[PDB]
Amino acid sequence: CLGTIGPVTPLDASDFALDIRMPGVTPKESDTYFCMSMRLPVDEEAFVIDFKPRASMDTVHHMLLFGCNMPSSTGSYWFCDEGTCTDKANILYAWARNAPPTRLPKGVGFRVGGETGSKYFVLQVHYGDISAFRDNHKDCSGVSVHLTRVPQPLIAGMYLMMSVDTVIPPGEKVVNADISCQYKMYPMHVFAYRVHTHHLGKVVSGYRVRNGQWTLIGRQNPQLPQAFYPVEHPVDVTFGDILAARCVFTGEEICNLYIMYYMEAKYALSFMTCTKNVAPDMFRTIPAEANIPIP
Ligand SMILES: [Cu+2]
Ligand SMILES: [Cu+2]
Ligand SMILES: [Cu+2]
Ligand SMILES: [Cu+2]
Repeated sequence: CLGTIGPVTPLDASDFALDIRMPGVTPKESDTYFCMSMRLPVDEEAFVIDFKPRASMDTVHHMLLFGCNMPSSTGSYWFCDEGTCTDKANILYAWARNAPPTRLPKGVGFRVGGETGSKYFVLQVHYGDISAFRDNHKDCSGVSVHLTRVPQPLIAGMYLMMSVDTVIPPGEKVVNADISCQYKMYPMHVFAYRVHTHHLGKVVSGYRVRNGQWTLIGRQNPQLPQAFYPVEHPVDVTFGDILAARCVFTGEEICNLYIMYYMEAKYALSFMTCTKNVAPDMFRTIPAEANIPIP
């Protein structure tokens, strides 16, 4: 794993690869999350245009890569339940064993560095079940990243919808957490999504609503591989639209929908969020499919 090629590998006059890999780490308990950081080598703005997972296709179940400015630690590596970043950890990439890859569409890149872009990458690697006879070989799992200083026409970002707090009342088998915001920027084109709960989430769905008509962004059971699922055909969201989501919870709290989009570079923002339910009555009209469980 260790056996080396430099952290930075120039590719042509304006592109370089960044190899982001665990520094020969040895998981000891099943189910461990290890984190590392890597500063961008350039101070000027640059664009992330591709990723390649380099996962121990023995023990690694999951990887996440975040962009942020303040990694939770300055150590060679650390344990993620002490944090990923102290500031907002902007998710850029997810990999899970046996999930579909989700690729950056051509002409799309995440904008990093420069004035307002992320200064660091933070890698999180989830090691699952190990054995107690493991020879303490080292693991250097991670991700290789393709960066260019060539301006991309389309800039990728994340629209994070979060529920802020419903409670699961006593005597409840089903609870809906609803989230909705108006959209008032230049168009975004949603091309992947990821859902996240901890309370036994049943199904999480996100929609664009335009003139009262709902268009599915994506729906998934939150209990399975939390990578990014591709949107069958990218959904454009424009000024006047409402983003809406419903998390369906069972008795026997947090619901996040991460919506990965691109925007025209001239008009792009790298992140947006909704933590409100501005149009709660609209949910009376929500498609029935939003309440159908995904076992
Ligand atoms: Cu995992
Ligand atoms: Cu969580
Ligand atoms: Cu709960
Ligand atoms: Cu089709």
